[PDB]
Amino acid sequence: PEMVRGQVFDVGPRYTNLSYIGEGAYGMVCSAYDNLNKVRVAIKKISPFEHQTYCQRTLREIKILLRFRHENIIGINDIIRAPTIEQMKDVYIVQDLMETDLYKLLKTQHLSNDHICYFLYQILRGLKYIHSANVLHRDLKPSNLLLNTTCDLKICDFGLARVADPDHDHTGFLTEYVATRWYRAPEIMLNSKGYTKSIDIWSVGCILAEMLSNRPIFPGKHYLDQLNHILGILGSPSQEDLNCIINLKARNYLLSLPHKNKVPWNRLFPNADSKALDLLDKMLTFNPHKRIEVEQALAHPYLEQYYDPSDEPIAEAPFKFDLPKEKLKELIFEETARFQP
Ligand SMILES: Nc1nc(-c2cccc(Br)c2)c2[nH]cnc2n1
Repeated sequence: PEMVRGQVFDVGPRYTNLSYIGEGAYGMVCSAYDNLNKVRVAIKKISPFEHQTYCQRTLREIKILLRFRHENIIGINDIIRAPTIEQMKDVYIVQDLMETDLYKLLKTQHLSNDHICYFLYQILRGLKYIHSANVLHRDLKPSNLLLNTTCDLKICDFGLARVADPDHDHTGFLTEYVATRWYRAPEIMLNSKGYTKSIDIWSVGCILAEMLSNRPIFPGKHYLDQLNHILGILGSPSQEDLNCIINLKARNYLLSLPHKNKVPWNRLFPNADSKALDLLDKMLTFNPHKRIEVEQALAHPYLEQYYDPSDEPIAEAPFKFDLPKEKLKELIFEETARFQP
C-alpha cells in the first residue's frame, strides 16, 4: 500500500499522487488524483474498530451522509475498505476537494458584507434540509464549514448528530456536554440535553458574530467559563425567561448573580449591516423557545437577495427514530457495501 508520513494510506489504484493535507477529527486527510473522474479529491482515513464509541460516531457519519443529498452538505463520493469484514481495519471516505474552511478563512481574511450574507444563506439552506430530516447536527462551528474556490459552502461531519427528541430534552444543572464550547447554547449548562433544533440555531448565531469581527463572540476558557461570557453580553435573563426554567439548581444559580446589562450589538459591531444585527439578536436569544427557527431565519430581510423557498429543498426521507463494537463493525460493513468493488 501507499504510505504517507510513515503510515498506511491504502486507497488503491483508482486514487494516486497523494498529498498530505493534515489531521482531522478522524485522523489523516490527504488529497489524491481520481483516475476515473479525472479530478483531485479529498480522502479521510478512519480507524474506529477497537472502540465502541468510535464505531458509533463512524456509523452516524456514514449513514447520515449517504442518505442526504443537498448542495450545501458535503456528502460522500466513494468509500474504500477491504473486501471482507475480517480484513477490514480502516475505512477511507472520498469527498469533493475544497479550498479551505471557515476557521482558516477567518484567521486571515476580512469578509465583505456580501460574503457574510452569502455564507449565512448557504449555512441556513443546508440546515433547513438537515432539520427537515428530523436531525440535529450538534457540532456546527467554522471548521465544519468547507468552501471551494468559488465560495460554495458545504456543511460537514455528522458524527455527533442525533435524531431530534424535544419531549426528552430536560435534565439537570451542569451535567451536559454537547457541541464545541464556544458554540454551545446557554441551556446546555442549565437544563438541556441538546435534543432540540434550537441547539443548532445558537451555533449559527455564534458563527454569524464571528464572521462580523473575525473573533469568537463567547470565548470561554473552559466548560464552566462559557456561561460567564454569554451572560456578560446578553445581560441578566428576564423573570419570564427564568420562569421557563423549572429546575431549582439552575434557576437559583441565575438568581444568585448580580445584575448584568445587555451590551448592544451595534456597539460590539459598529460596521455591521443593521439587518444582520437584527437577525443575530434573534439567533442569540437566551430562551430557546423564543429563539428563531431555520425557516424564519431564511425569510429575514437580511437574506432577501437570496431567499426562495421553492429552491430551499427538504428531505424526502426523515429519520423517524448498547451495541457492541462487533455489531457496529458489521453495520459499517453493510452500509459501505454499495461501493464495492
Ligand atoms: N481541502 C479539503 N480538506 C478537507 C478536510 C476536512 C477536515 C479536516 C481536514 Br485536515 C481536511 C476536506 N473534506 C472534504 N473535502 C475537503 N477538502
